[PDB]
Amino acid sequence: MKLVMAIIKPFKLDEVREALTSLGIQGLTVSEVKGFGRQTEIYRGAEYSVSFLPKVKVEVAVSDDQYEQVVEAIQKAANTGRIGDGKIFVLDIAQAVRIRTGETNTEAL
Amino acid sequence: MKLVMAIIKPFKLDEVREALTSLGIQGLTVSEVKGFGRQTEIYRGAEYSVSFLPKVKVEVAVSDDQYEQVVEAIQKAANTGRIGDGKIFVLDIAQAVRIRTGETNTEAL
Amino acid sequence: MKLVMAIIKPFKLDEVREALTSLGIQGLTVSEVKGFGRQTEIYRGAEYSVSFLPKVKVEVAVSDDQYEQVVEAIQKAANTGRIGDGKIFVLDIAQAVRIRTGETNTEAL
Ligand SMILES: Nc1ncnc2c1ncn2[C@@H]1O[C@H](COP(=O)(O)OP(=O)(O)O)[C@@H](O)[C@H]1O
Ligand SMILES: Nc1ncnc2c1ncn2[C@@H]1O[C@H](COP(=O)(O)OP(=O)(O)O)[C@@H](O)[C@H]1O
Ligand SMILES: Nc1ncnc2c1ncn2[C@@H]1O[C@H](COP(=O)(O)OP(=O)(O)O)[C@@H](O)[C@H]1O
Repeated sequence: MKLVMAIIKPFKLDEVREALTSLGIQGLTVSEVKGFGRQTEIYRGAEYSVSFLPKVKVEVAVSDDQYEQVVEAIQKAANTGRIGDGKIFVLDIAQAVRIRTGETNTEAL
Repeated sequence: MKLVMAIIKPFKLDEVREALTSLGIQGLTVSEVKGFGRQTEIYRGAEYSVSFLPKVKVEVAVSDDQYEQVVEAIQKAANTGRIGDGKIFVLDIAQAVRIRTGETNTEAL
Repeated sequence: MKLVMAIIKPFKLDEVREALTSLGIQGLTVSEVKGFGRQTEIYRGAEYSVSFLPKVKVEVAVSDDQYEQVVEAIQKAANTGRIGDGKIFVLDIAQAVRIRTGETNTEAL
């Protein structure tokens, strides 16, 4: 099992969701985040960040047989070719549980 | 060390916290998230998500000796038996640091 | 590759960003979170959390050659020596992709 974590432009969320649904992946968790990457105001000694780049973090747990296709689908849907498109990170999941049923691992996803 | 990540119904957060406290686990980090799983409006070409399912993400770093009990306690407390109860994912933590002291690994948790 | 996840006091975010920039790390993702660690109101049977400790979660993907220095820089910048300074967790990243280009792994970071 893998956790696919994507940081994308907020306006690409619906396209990414659609691409994942077409793969049979409809369960995902979305977080609002602030990005720093490629305005500040100096107040009482230090530089203070006064503007931020909004991004969306998409997290989806998927099987080892699914993860490569999921990464590909997110990359293709979230791409603009312009700066700030974001990143996809894949991490290993050791164990999973479906809270409603107690089902575990692949059967929980 | 393990990172236990649970996505739960917001109204179950206090019950989950209480269950973890009873185990001697009081340190945890909570994020507000949006869930997609088991309303849209069509505007200028595409389907736009106009409603979301609020969920809470609970993240707690725990020792290898603790994680199984923690997963069990969260599952039991967050369960309703109804759709949308959520998921628990366990991931491996390679290293941990307590910022205040520089303590590492188990002694940081 | 490693994902360095730090939970810090919100007023330390700019100092942490500056320390990371000095290392040549400018890409990071920040989340607003609620902390529980070291007020409640009883309503209709149960204890309800009515106050929360705001924290910031900093997530930065870095190379195996960089991660130790990154952990050190965050710890030093975020430290006050007072309760609540927070935690740093390091997790393994299996794969990474830059959405704009399709670049992978170290070249994506
Ligand atoms: N190494 C990293 N770790 C964590 N988040 C990152 C990293 N690099 C980029 N990000 C996230 O991706 C966003 C885009 O990064 P940026 O360098 O601006 O564009 P690009 O990915 O096209 O080079 C950032 O705003 C940040 O949220
Ligand atoms: N594979 C997954 N990856 C990430 N988050 C998920 C996944 N499946 C479910 N979730 C999260 O759990 C919530 C509940 O999922 P859902 O399928 O609606 O109910 P159930 O878990 O009872 O089948 C979703 O709203 C989403 O936040
Ligand atoms: N085991 C843990 N897992 C996840 N988050 C934690 C853990 N311990 C602490 N935290 C986060 O770090 C914050 C500070 O923890 P606390 O125990 O209050 O102070 P200190 O880290 O100085 O002992 C908490 O509010 C919470 O957000």
